[PDB]
Amino acid sequence: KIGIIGAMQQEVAILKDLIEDVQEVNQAGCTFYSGQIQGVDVVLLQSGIGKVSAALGTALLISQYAPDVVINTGSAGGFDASLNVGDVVISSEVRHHDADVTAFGYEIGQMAGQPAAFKADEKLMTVAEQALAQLPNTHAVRGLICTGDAFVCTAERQQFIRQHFPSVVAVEMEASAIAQTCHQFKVPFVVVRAISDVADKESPLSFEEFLPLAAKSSSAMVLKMVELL
Amino acid sequence: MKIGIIGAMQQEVAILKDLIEDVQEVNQAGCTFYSGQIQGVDVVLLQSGIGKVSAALGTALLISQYAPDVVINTGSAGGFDASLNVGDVVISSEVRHHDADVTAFGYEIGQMAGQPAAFKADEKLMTVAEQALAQLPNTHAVRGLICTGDAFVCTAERQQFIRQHFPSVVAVEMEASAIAQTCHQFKVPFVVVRAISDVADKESPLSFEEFLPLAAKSSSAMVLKMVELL
Ligand SMILES: CCCCSC[C@H]1CN(Cc2c[nH]c3c(N)ncnc23)C[C@@H]1O
Ligand SMILES: CCCCSC[C@H]1CN(Cc2c[nH]c3c(N)ncnc23)C[C@@H]1O
Repeated sequence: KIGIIGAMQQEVAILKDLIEDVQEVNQAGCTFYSGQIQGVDVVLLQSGIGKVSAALGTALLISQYAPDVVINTGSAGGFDASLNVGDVVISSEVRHHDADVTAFGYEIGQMAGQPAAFKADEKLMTVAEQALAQLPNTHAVRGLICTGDAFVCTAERQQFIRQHFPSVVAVEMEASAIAQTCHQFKVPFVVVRAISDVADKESPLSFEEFLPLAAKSSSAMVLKMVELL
Repeated sequence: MKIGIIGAMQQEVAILKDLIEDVQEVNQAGCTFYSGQIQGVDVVLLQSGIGKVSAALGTALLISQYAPDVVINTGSAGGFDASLNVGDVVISSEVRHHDADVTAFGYEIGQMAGQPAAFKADEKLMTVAEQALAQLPNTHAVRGLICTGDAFVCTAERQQFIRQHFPSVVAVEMEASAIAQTCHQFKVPFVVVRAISDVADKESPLSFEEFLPLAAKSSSAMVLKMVELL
């Protein structure tokens, strides 16, 4: 069973209308779509936006459907210099960019009672790298993904994040909530999203224009990965 | 009739835990659920763990699996209102994310996309708290806005940021908005009833360390009465 999570309707629509014998179960503002994608047991969660919605949705997902693995799909704000819109970002690890409990010796981005970072599953990162070889013309970057309850689009916020997380390749608003929840459940996860913007003055309109591409690019990556297990 | 009670830390849940009769304990997802009774009232006490993600996850589990009728958030807090000293009680009229920012998309500061700007506490629960306070002379209380973020607040800069965007903040902590938002999504009534352990400045780490026991005692007495009245 493959657990698949996206925040927005737009991020989950391409996978939703590809599963067969769909059983739509919407509860607590989440929608769960369960069935089969070419013979593989899936469950697509539409979580809604942000860290709290994602955690709540992921908690309901794992406790009631017990997937074997979790894949986080959708858009992202690019930080890596090589990323253009449509490009894929794969998580090596996930951090809260907006967690700060340093007053008690925790390193920046580390939440009390948690690891500094949540590490993507080694198999799943391997499986995403194989899926990438199936899409010859898509460029991809593997690295740190940072999440916060903010849409990043100002010089000053971008600068804050680059400072504390030099290695960030990309930014979004649900991944660390998904990862932390998976960590606490001991479920393997990977994040595989695509770039809609580069987190600056222009990202609102770039996101506007390029979310469809981002969801196409991301959903193609996930469609592959599904088969590869 | 069933009361959900949520604290983040062991220290914050210990007092109420020792009062549950015929306790049954579950250890799921790094959460722990204490179900049973306190003076005849069916309750379920959750120790969520710290921060917004833990709080949300725990609350989702709590509601989906135990269907409580109301939720009460208990524990410590950082005081922002000037009339507040350590051990004083804070009761939410509403809860907001002080660290949410989607203003790029037409939302007001602290409002998450797809969410209300603020999560309003249940009127009946506010009332019950007010009556519970009427029992505890010599505890000063303040009803008002509670702000949540994934940060312990202890610099003048954070404090300024927060007062500038949420002028009416009475208090600050790290779980309430996560609980309030998941309650909203589940359509379950909530109230935050916490007590002050610090004043969110340079001194708050040691202050917190020193007065977390007091705030737990202060907050726990409030919730005990409320259980009684419910
Ligand atoms: C009016 C609708 C509100 C849109 S809020 C942004 C969406 C898109 N998701 C990823 C995402 C792309 N670009 C980003 C950026 N610059 N910062 C942070 N996250 C992102 C996260 C969140 O689910
Ligand atoms: C020792 C482990 C790490 C402790 S992190 C602080 C705890 C206490 N809770 C309430 C809390 C009191 N004072 C506060 C302040 N100044 N800022 C924000 N939250 C608070 C929130 C969080 O669960």
